[PDB]
Amino acid sequence: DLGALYLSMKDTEKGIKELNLEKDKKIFNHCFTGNCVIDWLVSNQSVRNRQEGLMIASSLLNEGYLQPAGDMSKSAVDGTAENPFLDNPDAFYYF
Repeated sequence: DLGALYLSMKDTEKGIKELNLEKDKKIFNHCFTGNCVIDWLVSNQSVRNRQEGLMIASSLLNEGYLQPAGDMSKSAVDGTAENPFLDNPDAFYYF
């Protein structure tokens, strides 16, 4: 279930690296990168290859679990939303 796995990421250590990413006047609640979720998922029993963890994470955001951050991801979901989740460090994805 996508809801179960997502909740696992929202955990403490078992999940991703929940870290408050602050900038100027905004505090990105647990802001990370796209390639991050891929490495975490791959490190777990969910997926093995980078491709497997990439498609799984794709659904996650597609459902609205994740939240895109930056102009990169904002442009990806603008035109062709065929590929919402980006496995690049340039694209941000917080909770």
